[PDB]
Amino acid sequence: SHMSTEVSEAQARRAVADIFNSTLASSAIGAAWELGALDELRENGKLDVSDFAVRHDLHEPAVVGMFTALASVGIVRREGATVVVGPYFDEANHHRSLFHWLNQGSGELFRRMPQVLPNENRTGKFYQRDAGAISYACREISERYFDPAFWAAVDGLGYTPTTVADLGSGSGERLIQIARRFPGVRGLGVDIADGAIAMAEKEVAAKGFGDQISFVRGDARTIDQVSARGEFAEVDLLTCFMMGHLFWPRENCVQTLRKLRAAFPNVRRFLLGDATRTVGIPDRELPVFTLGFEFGHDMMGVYLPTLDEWDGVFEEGGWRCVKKHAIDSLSVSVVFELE
Amino acid sequence: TEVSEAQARRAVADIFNSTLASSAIGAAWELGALDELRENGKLDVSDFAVRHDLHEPAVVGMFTALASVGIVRREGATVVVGPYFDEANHHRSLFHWLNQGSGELFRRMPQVLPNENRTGKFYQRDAGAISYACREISERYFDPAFWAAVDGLGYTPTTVADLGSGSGERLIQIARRFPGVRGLGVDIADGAIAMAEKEVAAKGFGDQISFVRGDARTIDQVSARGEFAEVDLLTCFMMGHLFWPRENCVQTLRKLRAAFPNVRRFLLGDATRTVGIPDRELPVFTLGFEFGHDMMGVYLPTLDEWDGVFEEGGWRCVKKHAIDSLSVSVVFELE
Ligand SMILES: Nc1ncnc2c1ncn2[C@@H]1O[C@H](CSCC[C@H](N)C(=O)O)[C@@H](O)[C@H]1O
Ligand SMILES: Nc1ncnc2c1ncn2[C@@H]1O[C@H](CSCC[C@H](N)C(=O)O)[C@@H](O)[C@H]1O
Ligand SMILES: C[C@@H](C(=O)C(=O)O)c1ccccc1
Ligand SMILES: C[C@@H](C(=O)C(=O)O)c1ccccc1
Ligand SMILES: O=C(O)[C@H](O)Cc1ccccc1
Ligand SMILES: O=C(O)[C@H](O)Cc1ccccc1
Ligand SMILES: [Ca+2]
Ligand SMILES: [Ca+2]
Ligand SMILES: [Ca+2]
Ligand SMILES: [Ca+2]
Ligand SMILES: [Fe+3]
Ligand SMILES: [Fe+3]
Repeated sequence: SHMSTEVSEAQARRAVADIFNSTLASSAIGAAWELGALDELRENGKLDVSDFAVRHDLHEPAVVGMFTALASVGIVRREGATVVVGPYFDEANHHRSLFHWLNQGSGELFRRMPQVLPNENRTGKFYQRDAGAISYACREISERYFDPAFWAAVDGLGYTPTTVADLGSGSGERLIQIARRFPGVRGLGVDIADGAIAMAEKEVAAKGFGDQISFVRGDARTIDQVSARGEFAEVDLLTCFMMGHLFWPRENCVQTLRKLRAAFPNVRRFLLGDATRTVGIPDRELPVFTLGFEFGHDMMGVYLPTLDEWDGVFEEGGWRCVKKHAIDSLSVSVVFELE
Repeated sequence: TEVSEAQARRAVADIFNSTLASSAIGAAWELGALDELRENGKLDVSDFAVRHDLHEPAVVGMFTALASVGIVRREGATVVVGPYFDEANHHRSLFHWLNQGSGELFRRMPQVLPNENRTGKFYQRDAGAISYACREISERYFDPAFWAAVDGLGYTPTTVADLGSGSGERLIQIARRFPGVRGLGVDIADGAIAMAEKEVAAKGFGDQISFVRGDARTIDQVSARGEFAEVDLLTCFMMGHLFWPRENCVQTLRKLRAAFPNVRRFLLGDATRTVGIPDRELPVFTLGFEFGHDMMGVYLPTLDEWDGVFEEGGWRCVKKHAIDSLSVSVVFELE
């Protein structure tokens, strides 16, 4: 019962006010997550704003602002000095990493819409995002949205692996969680990013897997041109989550898939997981993330393959898709079990 | 408090999408799209992208964000104004302010709230962007009350001073209305001064209107060549809250009094902090203005606070105008 074309002035005032306050609420979701407040509310159901502000050493006027923003749209409810969870808390909290990703992570790009859209401006470094904030968001995105299907695919391997290479390894939590499932297994993360190596080795060292899991720097689209080559022969499980769309355009994907095939010829299973572009979803029925993901990629000039485009690329890439998993529900996201 | 799981999905999806809508409104305003939709009721994105030399897929995204909350509707490459177009287009400059102007502040909420961080230049805003939005906010929301106040001055100014002069447009319009008038702008920012000097010169007012770099809070320290004595009309719009806290405001009001001994009327327009509006009934702007200033550590007075400060500050409020409707905003006529 949504799509009217004609409304009262009163309705339009309220609607436009809501969009405005949604913006502040949106940013506040990610911030309340990162400052601990969404967790207190999840656990205790309620909190005392002054008490919260003191405990965490926060400027209280601004802390009232954050909660009022959440409350302007029903995520929480304010009662005197108390904030309780509101009718929309669970959903918002479930998707809190997506909001963080939108604001804290990608705000700078969406803010500069008017500078970024002009063609004369689109070369070299023409936008900025917060790498550390994205990383922070993508850690929970990976867990909350991709783990079930990732683990489901690991359960369906039909063999117990021995050496697992992970493309776009970032934090290293993927490899680490593998280590624990398959006691003896060794691992080899790969990034095109320097602070991913360090953050990982530190986190690896921090959990007792230093002796096994090592890392490397290299663009995974040209993995043959990476000095770790020699060890790629012993690897019997490849993985690649939240970065496959970078392999594109199509022809560069084909190439990259082919080159990966040769560089890892002992790989039995290759688990590939990513979000895809949607098609034909109606403007007023777009779910969370979809618009953010697609629109931001369109602004960065980065290509986003639809799900069909992935499907029709694997053969030529030198791979066969033997199982496919739908993600709940990070737009249209998928896990492919390739071999 | 009780809703279905599907209502909840939809509402959270709307909040997410609104974020991108909010940002798009300011972009669309800036890039010509809203003006083009006011006139023709429609627009073609291919046509549009081309005319403006913009990356069309990003242009489609922009319009899909606005379509996603009913500001416009899409019919293939044909955008038609939506059910909320008039209201959104009306407040476009407020959305601009929120996102393009003040986006970096609200983005860094996690870094900006911890007291430890609250020293130095702990936040950032886009001066160019903000300035760009305040031009329209000034004209769209304050002008009616502003010109009503000028009509009922009870005299005709000979020399006007404008505090936080910005673009210089207020002084230009004053000169258009009163052709013999001398004009004087104080702004604390070299960039405003330079821009205003430009515009004033370009338009042919270089003789009448001139500018000095200054902090209106300590107006008593601004050299100005003795010209403050000749001023008989004082204007100050959209910066008065920076006089606060209260003891500072009383002081700044006494110093304005003294620096401008021949001012007959002092016209002061600002938005104020509201009280007791229920969370789910906040109108546009109110939350962003208040929340942002709390984040920046800047005091925002209520209207009653303003009313209660004038006497101790050396002035008598003789006329008050309500503004429609930029949160609770007002123009005071002081003497
Ligand atoms: N072409 C490329 N080659 C190697 N690494 C890349 C890359 N493009 C992006 N990356 C890296 O991939 C990571 C994206 S986030 C990775 C999430 C991780 N797979 C997880 O689910 O926990 C970042 O660390 C980024 O630096
Ligand atoms: N202490 C201070 N003294 C003088 N100007 C100040 C100030 N603090 C901020 N400003 C200026 O006040 C302006 C806010 S924008 C308002 C512009 C103008 N009053 C108008 O009606 O359109 C900016 O130009 C800023 O540089
Ligand atoms: C990492 C992020 C992404 O592509 C981006 O931030 O550009 C992403 C990828 C896939 C699913 C969710 C988020
Ligand atoms: C200039 C702006 C403001 O306070 C700010 O940008 O910080 C403002 C003041 C008063 C009414 C509307 C906007
Ligand atoms: O082509 C597809 O639809 C998927 O890429 C993989 C798949 C194919 C056939 C049977 C199962 C999975
Ligand atoms: O105190 C007030 O109410 C206003 O600040 C000024 C005013 C007072 C009386 C008559 C008109 C205006
Ligand atoms: Ca298919
Ligand atoms: Ca000074
Ligand atoms: Ca002087
Ligand atoms: Ca009063
Ligand atoms: Fe991406
Ligand atoms: Fe201000």
